[PDB]
Amino acid sequence: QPFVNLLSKATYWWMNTLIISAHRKPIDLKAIGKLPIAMRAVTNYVCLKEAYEEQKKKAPSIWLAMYRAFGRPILLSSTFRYLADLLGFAGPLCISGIVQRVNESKEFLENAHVLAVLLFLALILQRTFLQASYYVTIETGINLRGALLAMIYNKILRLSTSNLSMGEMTLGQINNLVAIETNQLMWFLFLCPNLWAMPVQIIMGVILLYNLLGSSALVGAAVIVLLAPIQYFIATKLAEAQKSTLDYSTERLKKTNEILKGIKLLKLYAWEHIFCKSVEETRMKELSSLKTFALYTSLSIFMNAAIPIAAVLATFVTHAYASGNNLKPAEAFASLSLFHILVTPLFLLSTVVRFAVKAIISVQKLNEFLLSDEDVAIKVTNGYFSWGSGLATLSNIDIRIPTGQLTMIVGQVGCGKSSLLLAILGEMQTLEGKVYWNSRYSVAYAAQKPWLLNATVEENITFGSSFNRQRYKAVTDACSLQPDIDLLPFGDQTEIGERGINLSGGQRQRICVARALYQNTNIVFLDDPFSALDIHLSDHLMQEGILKFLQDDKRTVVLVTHKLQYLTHADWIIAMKDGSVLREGTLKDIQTKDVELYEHWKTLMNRLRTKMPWKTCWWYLTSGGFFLLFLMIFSKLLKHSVIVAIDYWLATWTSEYQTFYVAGFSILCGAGIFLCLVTSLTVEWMGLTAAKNLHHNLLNKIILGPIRFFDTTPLGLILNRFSADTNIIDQHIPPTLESLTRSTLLCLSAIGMISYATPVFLIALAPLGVAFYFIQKYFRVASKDLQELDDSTQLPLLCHFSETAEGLTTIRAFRHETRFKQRMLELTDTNNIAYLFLSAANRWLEVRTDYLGACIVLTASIASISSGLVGLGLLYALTITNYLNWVVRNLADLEVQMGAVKKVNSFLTMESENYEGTMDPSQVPEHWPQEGEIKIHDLCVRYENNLKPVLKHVKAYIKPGQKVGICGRTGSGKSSLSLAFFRMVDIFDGKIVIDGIDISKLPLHTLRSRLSIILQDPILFSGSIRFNLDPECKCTDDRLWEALEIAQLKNMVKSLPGGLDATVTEGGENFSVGQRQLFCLARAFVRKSSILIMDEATASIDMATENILQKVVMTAFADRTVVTIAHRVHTILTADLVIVMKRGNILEYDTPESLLAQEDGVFASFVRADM
Ligand SMILES: CCOc1cc(CC(=O)N[C@@H](CC(C)C)c2ccccc2N2CCCCC2)ccc1C(=O)O
Ligand SMILES: Nc1ncnc2c1ncn2[C@@H]1O[C@H](COP(=O)(O)OP(=O)(O)OP(=O)(O)O)[C@@H](O)[C@H]1O
Ligand SMILES: Nc1ncnc2c1ncn2[C@@H]1O[C@H](COP(=O)(O)OP(=O)(O)O)[C@@H](O)[C@H]1O
Ligand SMILES: [Mg+2]
Ligand SMILES: [Mg+2]
Repeated sequence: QPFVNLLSKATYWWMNTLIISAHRKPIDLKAIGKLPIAMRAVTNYVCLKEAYEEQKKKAPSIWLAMYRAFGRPILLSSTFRYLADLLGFAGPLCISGIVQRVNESKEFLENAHVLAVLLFLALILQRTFLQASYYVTIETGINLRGALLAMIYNKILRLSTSNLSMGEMTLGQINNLVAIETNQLMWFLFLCPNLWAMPVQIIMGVILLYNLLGSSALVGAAVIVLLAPIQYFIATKLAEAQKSTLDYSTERLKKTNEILKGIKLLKLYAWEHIFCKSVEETRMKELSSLKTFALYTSLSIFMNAAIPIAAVLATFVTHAYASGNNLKPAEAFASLSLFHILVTPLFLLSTVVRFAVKAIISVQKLNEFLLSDEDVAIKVTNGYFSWGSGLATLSNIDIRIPTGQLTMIVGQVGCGKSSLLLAILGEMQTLEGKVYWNSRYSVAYAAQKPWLLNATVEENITFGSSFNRQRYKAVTDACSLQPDIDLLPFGDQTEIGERGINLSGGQRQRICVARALYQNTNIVFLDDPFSALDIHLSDHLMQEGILKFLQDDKRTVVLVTHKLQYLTHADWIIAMKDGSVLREGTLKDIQTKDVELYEHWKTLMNRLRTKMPWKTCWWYLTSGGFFLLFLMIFSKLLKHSVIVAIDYWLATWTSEYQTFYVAGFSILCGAGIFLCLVTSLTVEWMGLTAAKNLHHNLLNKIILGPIRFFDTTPLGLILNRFSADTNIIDQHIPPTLESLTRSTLLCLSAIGMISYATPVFLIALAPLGVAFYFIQKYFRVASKDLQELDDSTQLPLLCHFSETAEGLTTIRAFRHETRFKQRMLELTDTNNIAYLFLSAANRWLEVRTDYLGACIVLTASIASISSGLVGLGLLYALTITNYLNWVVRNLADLEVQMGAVKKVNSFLTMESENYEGTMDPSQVPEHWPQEGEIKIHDLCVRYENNLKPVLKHVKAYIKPGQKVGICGRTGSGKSSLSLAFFRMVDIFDGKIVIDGIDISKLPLHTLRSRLSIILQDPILFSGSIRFNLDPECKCTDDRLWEALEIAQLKNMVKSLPGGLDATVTEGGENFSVGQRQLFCLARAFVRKSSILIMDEATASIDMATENILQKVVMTAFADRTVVTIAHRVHTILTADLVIVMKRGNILEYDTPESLLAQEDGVFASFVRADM
């Protein structure tokens, strides 16, 4: 009975139920059993950590720990591999025996049928052992992958966060370790038994070949063995080319992500075309590298499929012209079978050695990484904290935060404000002075830089807490997100953060503040919650979010803002400057003790089944051009015909049992070499052409789309169309298609030859055909499904790792390390289950196909028994066993990847906007905004069809060169009205007349080129400062410098390294918010347009900076007309005409003095609120 369990485990019957069935119902993690307690990431991690700790006590090297953790399975797998290899070497011997016995006490052992039965049994045993080895090694490799992921995740949680240690590039290295390093180490562990087996297989094969064919065997073995060093050389060249391609791909991906993450600015500036051209240039560089890589892949395939032919040629010619006897058929076919046996190990030994080198470097990298550095609410005495480099960033720190009372700390930009919080949390290094709390309890913390979980908004706000409707609603209302969440595609469940629907900086800050408030933890550390928020939003938030909501819960609050106007509410105040606290006390106490501090603060105030998708497959094939497809298919057909002809020529030559045969064989070998060369070249060329043709139009169409598409569709899918799908099309498909074609042709040729040799074989072909059809049918669905699960469950794993390495401070301030560890384990287990069952399906198919092939070998042999043709048939029967499962697996992979091609193709057909317009090209003036006049008539605007009109028949006219400022409550249509001039939002009724031309009829690019707009949150694109100032590069440097002076950034630019070409980090992160805003103003200036639209430009600007910016703008653009959306009404007091928007209506339209004249005026009330 237990032998039945052993057979079930050897034949992977334990998964037949989930393969034969579960094609009707898709395979889901519910269907797949949870991982056995033995293989869970927890157990593997504890084992590997125990081994590593034993080593560390002995000291530690990761290799010895890995051995002590996963030796026994690897020894078992190597034993299985050796048994499989030895049994497999019984093929050629059996063929030789059968052939010799045919056509005319150990007598029984010589009987032909006995040899046939022995061959069949040996084949089934070899395949069973080989697949058992594969599965044991795969299982051990996946266990190791789980352990390593858990280990590096624990290290990530225990990181240091100092910029000396972590800096900014370290996150990239951490993501690399989680993604590529661990996978490469896992794959080395997958393939390691090859290092044990392949050299021994080569040795045994060459020994048998010598025993069969004297010195000719030595000659052939030398020629063949020359295939290992050549393969290693070509593999090195391929690795170099693929590293270059990877670098160019990462560059292109960063450029694309920048383009489609700030698409609104590009479209408004009409820069989309320039950035797309730059991305296309990077694509051309990537395609040059990819063409080199494809050329070397073609040469690798050529060598793989040719050097064996040259070796056979040398062996047999040397035997013919050296060996006295002729070529007995048995010897010839045994030699051919041995060469077929040795072709795979030699072509793969170079790959396993390269994998071993990559694993050694990966383990060195991991070893390097693991050593990376690591009434009174709170009391600090003689605090002295350092970031790690030994320099005392904070000195003489002594604070006392009252419990249950609001505390605010104030200082200059860069006065040890944000660092003090991290020091309190322990992230900093405590040189001297202990910190004593009421060991620490969880403390809610909203980092200065907002951090967002990729999960939905509801999850981010809740953040692992007991979802309570009342508290959730109260927080969301206090945070002013109730209408903003409704705006997003899903009211309460839309994706957020990287790889989700992008949000404005204000929205991110609001989400983070909501998360901090929602938690029940008593201590709360808020760091610049108002920086991104508008003035109205901040006022609303503090009026009740801080003063009411928190005080209702009697929670200690530590708010870090430079907005002094709210100091009146502070119960305790701490002044920090130059890393030292000026004083700590109440407002009145501080003022009495420090009159100078009060004066400084006042001055600062200044006041069901899915079939194979043939259609997409055919479209991909024809993408290269019908001629290229015809050349590929015809060349492959001719190549395989010539190879079969070589084998048949050998068969006839043996049956003859000489100079006339030598010449024929040599000529056919030459033809085979040439046709292999041609076939490889053509297939790779078709692959390259298809990749280029798809990607070019893909990117062009995506950029040409409409804004709402980016507004709703998550950025994850859009950027996945370029990151993974294009990678698949460029690299994975062409190889898979080539493998499929070659394997199908070889299988068909073998079937044909076997049938020709023994036409009776066709009788047994039918049951074998049916069995193969059923195996193909069931596997091609089970695989597809399991790969779907693997990818869909591997996305969240890397998302979790990335979002953990990001915002360590939040994780360790909430003290939610354990919960995140548990989630990491629960995700890595799921991913490993999916991958493990994918490999189990592969083993299932391989074993069933190997038994099918063993049946084929048995039937072909039995037919042959009842003179060289028998040997030829047996040889091809043996090769069918090798090639059948590869046909099936390549077909499955081709289907899966053509799915990605289909996705890209569907994205290739998308809506757009009528850039052409209708106005006469000659009609437009040379300088259209010459006068700058603006006139409107009953304008009506709606963001999307069937939605509520944002603007309600607003009618307005601006005289040339006038200056008008617009204000109003949030969601009153200010931003939409500003964007109206650019037709970023559809207009139902009314029109906008500028310079006597209705914009509606103008070409979109022409309209959006001659207008200058400054968004609320400034975004600056990576590249040179010149590039940001004018990508078209059509401005003399003098204009750039004049603009920089106008922006007041001339001094900073001069201080820049290159001055005029200083490097700019992605998104303008290099500079400050004020510097970025000034640079955006300069960007607007260079356009030399007469109309400027400032949509809440100075939201993050300070009072003095805002005033100086406004005055310099007015002086510089005195002639030009400007429309400004006022962040604060006080900024637009000196305006020619004032407009206030309320619920999409311009209630007030008159001069600022006239508007202020009205009693209880809305604007007048706003001014009082600001004051
Ligand atoms: C994730 C599973 O991956 C496997 C992993 C294994 C373990 C293994 O010794 N591979 C040998 C192949 C054998 C036939 C020589 C090998 C060696 C060098 C380079 C690639 C490869 N192989 C890479 C995978 C498939 C192509 C040849 C077996 C089989 C598989 C499999 O696909 O089922
Ligand atoms: N994590 C860090 N890595 C490297 N240098 C740091 C780090 N944190 C602080 N510093 C340096 O130590 C000093 C203290 O920073 P401080 O607390 O003043 O930042 P902050 O000005 O409060 O934050 P922000 O300017 O974003 O409001 C600064 O001069 C800063 O450059
Ligand atoms: N992308 C969008 N899709 C649909 N409606 C939008 C979109 N953006 C804004 N709105 C709607 O337009 C109104 C005004 O928004 P907006 O002009 O952006 O802010 P403001 O009120 O500051 O002008 C809001 O009530 C909002 O619901
Ligand atoms: Mg800060
Ligand atoms: Mg707005």
